[PDB]
Amino acid sequence: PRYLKGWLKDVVQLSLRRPSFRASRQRPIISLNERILEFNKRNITAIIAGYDRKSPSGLDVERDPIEYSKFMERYAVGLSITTEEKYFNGSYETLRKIASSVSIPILMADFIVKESQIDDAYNLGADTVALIVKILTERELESLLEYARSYGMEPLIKINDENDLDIALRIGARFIGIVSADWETLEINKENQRKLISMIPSNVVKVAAFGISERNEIEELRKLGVNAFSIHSSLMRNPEKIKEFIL
Repeated sequence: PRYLKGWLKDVVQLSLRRPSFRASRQRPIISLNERILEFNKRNITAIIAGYDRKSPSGLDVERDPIEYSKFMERYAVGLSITTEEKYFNGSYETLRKIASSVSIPILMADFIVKESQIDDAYNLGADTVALIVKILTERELESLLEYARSYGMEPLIKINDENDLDIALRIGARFIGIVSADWETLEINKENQRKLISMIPSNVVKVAAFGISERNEIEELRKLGVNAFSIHSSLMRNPEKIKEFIL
């Protein structure tokens, strides 16, 4: 990975050490990005509903992940399941249980820095993963992008500034997440958002991520060309808001 400091470095060191999970996938790949395109064509608001047991910024929601997913399965274009253990209280076994329980696309939300974690996602039933430009060298990015593609996954490339975007297009990303967060503190930061989204090629499926809590935010972003919306925290705290977000 790249030179890093603080909590982000720590989670990356953790992820480098993550042992591989023994499992055989009993479910086909259900393309998240293609299902986003079908929602777009059918005029249905595409929400990617996230499950986080905890977050490093102090989210702590006990909430059964199976019932949460089956509920979200009715309204969501896809699920985003965080499997990172230390800061998010996630697990591989939670993802496996949910993957057996739902027939919509699942993105494994973790800090991917090695091929083994892509084997894991695949073997556990995930349909895709995200790759973070801030933590990966462009050579690691290129390598992991091809590795995921060889499994039939189109990964979401997560960017949060103009340099990240330049790298994502260089590697030929077709599935981009615009993260409106400061990586150091995980405070919402929507300064770059509207200008980053305006730079993205129209043939790339764009996902807005982080700090989305209102339908107005979603509506404004749909007019700016955003294809889908990743929402974690607001939905963990109030699962019924999914019925508002798709209005």
